[PDB]
Amino acid sequence: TRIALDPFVSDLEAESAALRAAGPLAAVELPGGVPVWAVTHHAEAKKLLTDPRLVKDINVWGAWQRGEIAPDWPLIGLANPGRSMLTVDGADHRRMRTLVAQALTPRRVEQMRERITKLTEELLDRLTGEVVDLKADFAYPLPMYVVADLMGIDEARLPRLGELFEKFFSTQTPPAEVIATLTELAGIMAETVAAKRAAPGDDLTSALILASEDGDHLTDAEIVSTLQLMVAAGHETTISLIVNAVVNLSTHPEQRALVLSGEADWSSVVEETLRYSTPTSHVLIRFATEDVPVGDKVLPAGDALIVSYGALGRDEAAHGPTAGEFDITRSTENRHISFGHGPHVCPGAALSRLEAGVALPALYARFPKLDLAVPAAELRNKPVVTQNDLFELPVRLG
Ligand code: HEM
Repeated sequence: TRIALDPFVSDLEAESAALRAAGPLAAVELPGGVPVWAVTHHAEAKKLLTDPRLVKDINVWGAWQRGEIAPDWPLIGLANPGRSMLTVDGADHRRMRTLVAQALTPRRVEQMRERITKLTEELLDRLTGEVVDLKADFAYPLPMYVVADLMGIDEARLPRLGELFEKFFSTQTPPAEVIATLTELAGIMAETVAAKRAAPGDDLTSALILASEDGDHLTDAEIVSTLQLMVAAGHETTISLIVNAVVNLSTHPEQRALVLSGEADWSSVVEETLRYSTPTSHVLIRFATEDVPVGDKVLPAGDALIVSYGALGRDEAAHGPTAGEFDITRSTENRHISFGHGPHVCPGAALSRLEAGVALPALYARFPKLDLAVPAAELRNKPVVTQNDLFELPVRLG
């Protein structure tokens, strides 16, 4: 029995519970009428994520081979981006990933702690009034500035990039605007790369350009695709991580009391938010080169697989009978896999942990009484099916 993912994300908790119930391999419908499989249990996700029969090569997708995927499908930017580390495996994946991954180790991202701290304090300084949209005024700008600095993007481009990524991630973007959004994104990223080719810097775009002389030899198009990937994957997720941590503390007063009183550390808030309420509900997209058994089902060769990180985060087989609860003090035998698992594991994990690990204590140090300004049930997800993304975060600064 297929689960059609709600394009309007009207009850994400209920949909996640249905996906777990239908697992480990659930039949699902992506917005736009595209049928795929979703892995929704922790153990089977880890196996599929390291299974060499589950590849990123879209030429393996039967629906792609048959020409049944429209180029103006709103999800096309997520399902079929340009060639980058995201869309390859094997030796090509190593070549396309190594520079970025090594630039983002925990040791390397510490270099940015000062910039992240200064950005955080500057944003907190500008909060005005008793009630604010903390997403628009804080959680959204911080990771956009951070990834823009990382990648050498001109800060003057960030307002437009924000407008474009809103369309990129929405299920409701009309066909002409799907296409126009991807073309304009390509232009902004190409302009950034062209600028760094002329004057190479410490930013990661410059580093990729230099390595394409000096070893890795990514093509011009692959560098632009990698830049777009880094901005897409690095701002949207980190914003939701900060938003969801504030929501979770505001809906669990004992957990808020623990961390604000020093009985638990902020890292535990971040890690439990990642497990309980990941920024990334689903990851597109993998394809079976051969029939693959999953539980009592067979994933047929040529079919597609998404990984339902949101659903599997609350898998009771992984975390026990309290897996559906937000508990920053929990003991579990299984660490969460909200950054993925295997070769494609998020290279930005340390940077996101640093951003959230700086932003959250700074926020509550400035505003110890900070609370949602509305009952949490009134918060509304944007029509973004792969990301847990809220329209706004009304907050009383207290
Ligand atoms: C903030 C929380 C974040 C979460 C929850 C997250 C989640 C993930 C996950 C689950 C994957 C692997 C998907 C899969 O293979 O199934 C991934 C890949 C990736 N992420 Fe993150 N991410 C976050 C932040 C970031 C940041 C800050 C950056 C960049 C600075 C980034 C860049 C990437 C890239 C480039 C990939 C592709 C890696 C590959 O396929 O080799 N992410 N992310």
